[PDB]
Amino acid sequence: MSCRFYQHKFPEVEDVVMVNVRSIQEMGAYVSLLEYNNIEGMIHLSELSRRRIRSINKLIRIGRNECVKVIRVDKEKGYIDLSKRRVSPEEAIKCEDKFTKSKTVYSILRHVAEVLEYTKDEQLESLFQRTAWVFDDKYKRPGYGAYDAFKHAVSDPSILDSLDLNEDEREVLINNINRRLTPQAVKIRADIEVACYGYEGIDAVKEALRAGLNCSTENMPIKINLIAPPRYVMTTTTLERTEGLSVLSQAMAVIKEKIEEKRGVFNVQMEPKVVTDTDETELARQMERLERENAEVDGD
Repeated sequence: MSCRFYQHKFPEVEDVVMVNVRSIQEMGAYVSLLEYNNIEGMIHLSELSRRRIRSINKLIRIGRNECVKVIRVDKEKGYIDLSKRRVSPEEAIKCEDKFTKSKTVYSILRHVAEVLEYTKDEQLESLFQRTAWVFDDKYKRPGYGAYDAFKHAVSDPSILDSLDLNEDEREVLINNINRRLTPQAVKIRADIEVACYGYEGIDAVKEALRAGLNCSTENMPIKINLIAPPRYVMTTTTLERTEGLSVLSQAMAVIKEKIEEKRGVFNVQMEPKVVTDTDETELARQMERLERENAEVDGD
């Protein structure tokens, strides 16, 4: 169970990526070409440090990863030669991103298997080569392809038509891609205080709330309820952390206009507060929403 970022499948004499040292030798320095997207590797000290040479201890030494390029592999078993010849930052950067996207998608599937009970090593590595790396090879991309496709597969499932998966791994995996790439509107909530001192101001009070709920946008439903007299609650479901509250405030100013224009007043109580994806965990220890009532005078 070593390969993982591509079930083992690299070209010949053209692999530029970042590896981690493994065994250092005086006549060569063995390294680890990622125990997932490739395998181990052997570098040539006679072609790694020109001029004098001691032990390339300033390059790779048990705990020092670096970016090198393969020079020749062996088909008699599967070996890989390594040399740096002074690589450029453009290459070390192309690899840093290749694993950045290949690692996010790699972990994204690791969690999908973690919930569907896929900790049999070969299993997660099987899904890896049966989905993320299948698309990467679909457009001939070293991880970069599967990632972009994993981000567009949320609205363009026309490419996931050849994905013969189970209804549990197809819906859970897709649910994970969106939960990690395209979310579904954010939960926002701000507090406001509308008041129209006057028996004829009640028309601005009701027209005001409707104005705040009407300033919203398509696919962004807003809910404003009253929990007390000088206080209200305005929530909704609008993507974007700032734009969402941007509509909440736009409503707080609109009502401020639909209430002050008729001799009224407006007062925020907790400003616009957006909800994140991790807040869903602390929302279970809070609870108690309507039980916060304090008026206990039923009778005289």
